[PDB]
Amino acid sequence: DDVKKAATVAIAAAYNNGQEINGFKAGETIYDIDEDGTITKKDATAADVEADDFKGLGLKKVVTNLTKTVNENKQNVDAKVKAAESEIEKLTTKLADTDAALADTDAALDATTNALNKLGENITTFAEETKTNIVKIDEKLEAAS
Amino acid sequence: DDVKKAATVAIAAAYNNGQEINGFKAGETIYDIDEDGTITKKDATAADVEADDFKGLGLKKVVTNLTKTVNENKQNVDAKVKAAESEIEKLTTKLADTDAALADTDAALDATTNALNKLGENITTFAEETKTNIVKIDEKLEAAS
Amino acid sequence: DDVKKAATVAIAAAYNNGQEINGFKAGETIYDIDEDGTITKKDATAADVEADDFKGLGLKKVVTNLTKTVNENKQNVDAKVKAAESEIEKLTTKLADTDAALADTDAALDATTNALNKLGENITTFAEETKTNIVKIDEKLEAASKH
Ligand SMILES: [Cl-]
Repeated sequence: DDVKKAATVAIAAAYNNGQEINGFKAGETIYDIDEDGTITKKDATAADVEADDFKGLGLKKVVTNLTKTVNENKQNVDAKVKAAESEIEKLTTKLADTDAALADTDAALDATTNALNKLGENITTFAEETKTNIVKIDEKLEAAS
Repeated sequence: DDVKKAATVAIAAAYNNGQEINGFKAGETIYDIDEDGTITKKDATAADVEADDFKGLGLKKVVTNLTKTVNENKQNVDAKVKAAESEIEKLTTKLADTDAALADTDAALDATTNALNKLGENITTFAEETKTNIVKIDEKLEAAS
Repeated sequence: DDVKKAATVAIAAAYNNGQEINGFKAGETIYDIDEDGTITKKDATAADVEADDFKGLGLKKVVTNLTKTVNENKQNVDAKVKAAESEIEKLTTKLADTDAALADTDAALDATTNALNKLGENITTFAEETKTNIVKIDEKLEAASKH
């Protein structure tokens, strides 16, 4: 009967879909359904398993593992980014301390430059007044002879 | 008949696979198939739902949500990395401005050091010529008794 | 018979589940099962395909592609983070070189300030000893005048 065959194909088809969802291993019974509706009862070899889309894991196991990978990869990158941001924060505070110390260096350099200029002007005046006094003395001596 | 039984198992199995793909909720009819091929018509409890791999969501809904998570996690990290890189770009420009200001400080310090050395050489000569002149006058006075 | 119908529904249901796992395309036979258990043999249109959850790809193909996306996105971000960290490492070494050069500038500025102060102290003494000497000579001349 054609109803006997249809029930047989349906069992085999439901069985195979179940293995796609829940997986299979070497030795486990697998059914191959022909275009002619001919059902072949085989046993999954190491080849069938190794060269399967998910290597006999099944859709449920793969999706569960993928969910684990997605979350693990997010935790891992979130912590790498938090590390880099902390390094950036420490470089910012150090660069701010460097700029502050340079501003102090400039203020000290400017006070040193100004003191040098004042000393130079004070020496120039003193040298001019000394020259004038020595010249006056020489003239009093050059006259007294 | 064994064909009656086979059709019944096939319906129950196809129903069960459909729930794995499309999901189930508390109250919804669930079928438990025995190794003996005995089909039990139960009703999904809150336990069956809460302690299910995807909590009755089904493979389609989970994979759809996972695709949403993957893309959302990529947008989120891409923007955190773009933020960190902008902070790095601003630290680079500021450090380059700091090094430039320090190079100017060094040039100004070298000019101050050089002017200080020249001034020191200039007073040494003046001080030497003053000593010579005072000593000559002292001799002119010591002679004139 | 009710067993004839049950076998027919089961075939159609198993066929549909298979399409959800392995996918479909426009033209491919699709079965629509009624609540009444009435099976309708249709042909997937461009609408059925375009407005499907995974657009007829099937669960296997979507999960395989998603695995590719997850790994590609991890490789891509791992390299962007490795790039940023290398930039951070180079900024650290340059900032350390800047701080070292500033410490040298300060030491040189401190030596210049100290040499300026000593010079100012030496000129003051010389200037004081010169006034004393000119003043003594001026007195030796002023006395030698009052005769
Ligand atoms: Cl099925």
